[PDB]
This record gives sequence, structure tokens and C-alpha cells, in this order.
Amino acid sequence: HFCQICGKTFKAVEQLRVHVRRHKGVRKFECTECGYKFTRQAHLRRHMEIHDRVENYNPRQRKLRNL
DNA sequence: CACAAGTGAGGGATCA
DNA sequence: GTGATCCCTCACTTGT
Ligand SMILES: [Zn+2]
Ligand SMILES: [Zn+2]
Repeated sequence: HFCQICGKTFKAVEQLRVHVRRHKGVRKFECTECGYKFTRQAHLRRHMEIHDRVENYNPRQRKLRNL
């Protein structure tokens, strides 16, 4: 099973389908300090661990890897 | 501005 | 549709 966007093959349609969901680029998780939007909750909780290290943290919006 | 190295966000996996 | 986790990537970032 492959995708018409990347051509990346997937051994199961269950995880190919969650890959096509990554194409719409839904960023529903936002940091309540620097306003940066995230695709996963785990990406947000890992991000605050660095907000405790440094005081002045503000990254630029990074690009998603697949369109 | 190339270049290396350190950085952290994106995205793949199994599973409840 | 979640999401949690383990982890490897790779674009930014920094320094030379
Ligand atoms: Zn795809
Ligand atoms: Zn933040």
C-alpha cells in the first residue's frame, strides 16, 4: 500500500491511513507560552521540558516534512 | 557564505 | 478519530 502524495509504501492500510492524515497538517496543540503549534500532544509536553531549562525561548515555525 | 556540529521538532513504529 | 511511548530522522540553529 502506497500513497498518491509521497509514494511511500506502508505494510498496513491502518498506518498508511494515519500517514495521509498527516498530510492535512492539523496543528491543534499550541504552547501557552510561545504560541507554537504542534501536531502531537507528545511534541507539546516534550517542548515544555525545554521551557524549564532556559527562560527566553521562542522558536520559528518549522516546516512539515510531507506536503 | 561554506562548513561542521549541536538542536529539537516531524514522523515512523507497536499497543491499549 | 484518538493518544501514549520509543526512537530515528532531518530541518533549524549555532559557532567557526
Ligand atoms: Zn503520503
Ligand atoms: Zn513554547
